[PDB]
Amino acid sequence: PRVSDLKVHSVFGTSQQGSTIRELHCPSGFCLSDTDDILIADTNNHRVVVCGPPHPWKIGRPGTDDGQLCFPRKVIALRGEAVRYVVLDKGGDGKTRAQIFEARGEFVKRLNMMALVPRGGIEVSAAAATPNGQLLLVDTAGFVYSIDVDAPRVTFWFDASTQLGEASDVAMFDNLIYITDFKHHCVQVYTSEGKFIRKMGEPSQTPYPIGIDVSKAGEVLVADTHGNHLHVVVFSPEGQHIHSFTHNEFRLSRCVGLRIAKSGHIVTLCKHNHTLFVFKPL
Ligand SMILES: [Mg+2]
Ligand SMILES: [Mg+2]
Ligand SMILES: [Mg+2]
Repeated sequence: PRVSDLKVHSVFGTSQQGSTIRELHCPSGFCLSDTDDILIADTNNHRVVVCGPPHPWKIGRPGTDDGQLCFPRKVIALRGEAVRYVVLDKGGDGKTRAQIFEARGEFVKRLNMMALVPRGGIEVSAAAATPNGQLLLVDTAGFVYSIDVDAPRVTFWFDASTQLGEASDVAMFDNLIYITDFKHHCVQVYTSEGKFIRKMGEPSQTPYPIGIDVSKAGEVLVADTHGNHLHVVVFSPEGQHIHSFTHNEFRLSRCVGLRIAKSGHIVTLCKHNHTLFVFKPL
């Protein structure tokens, strides 16, 4: 039986940069919500866009005071009693800032933690939500953190730098943390105690990976645009290559992230053409 290519289902954006409520400008991250809504860190509009409703809406006003956003890069939905959103952006000191917003966009608090003001600085290369509602971060030093935003507290952290060249995305499923390695063309897999388990993929299968997610059955999906077409490569939970899907309808480059929706639709963000793309289930 034949297997289909990737096919576009829906979009947010116009394939060109803009400042209007239907457009993005150099967007740098996104997340799924508990509904069909998708939130986008719309970097050069200094806002988070919420798409999904007939009329999109936005979180934040531009700036560096509490509740304002400045070059937001990542947005993470934390599952719990109610959904809350972490936004990572640039603070007034030019360094990483983390803020918490509630489900309808109101500012809650700035996340102030020792882990966010280290001497060495913190540049976040990947962020996701853990299954239990924690914020999962990977930094450019190779440190991996799981953060309870309420205490706030680092509940666990470890050093991935022996194996990890450069993180581009991260996902957690069960007790395992999967990090796409943009430098080594593979996925690095760890336990939450920091034990390295295995790598998945290789240059011939997962070149320059930019996104990862894990399906409800534990299959690992890894996205790249090497050669200027989106590819989604599927691995079994043990790392066996299953199938590589290609998007042939049009060219894409400089994509960021990957998420599987509950319905199976596949989501990535194209920074190059300022557009979020949703594809039919694989
Ligand atoms: Mg304009
Ligand atoms: Mg225009
Ligand atoms: Mg992902």
